[PDB]
Amino acid sequence: TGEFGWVLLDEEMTVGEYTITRKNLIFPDDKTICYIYRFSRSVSESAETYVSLSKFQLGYNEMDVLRKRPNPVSQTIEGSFQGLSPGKYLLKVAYEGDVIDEVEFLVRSTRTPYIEDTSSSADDIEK
Ligand code: NA
Ligand code: NA
Repeated sequence: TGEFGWVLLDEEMTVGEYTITRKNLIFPDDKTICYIYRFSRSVSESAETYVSLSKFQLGYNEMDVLRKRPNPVSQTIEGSFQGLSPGKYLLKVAYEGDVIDEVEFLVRSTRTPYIEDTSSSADDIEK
């Protein structure tokens, strides 16, 4: 299994700067969300690699896909998302035709914290 890592950037990069995790990802809407993906196997710079991002509405809907060129030494791809609207997102990684990994994250308006155990999309703060 591969690994996702993240760093938040103020508009106003090295592998060690990223925080490696795929759980409880909650990002603000005023920082650029930068990710790295480290493949569990070795990869070729010429192999067809894509990411897609989907936004949750009535279930996830694909926003678009983007061709990525792997770094074959670090075995990574990297990207970033500027200006996503608040919501729930699904990032998928495809290699040579197959989806090989995916991860969810939330984007929230910078106003009132998200309580991990009690928050829901249908409460006064999130809605
Ligand atoms: Na749908
Ligand atoms: Na982008």
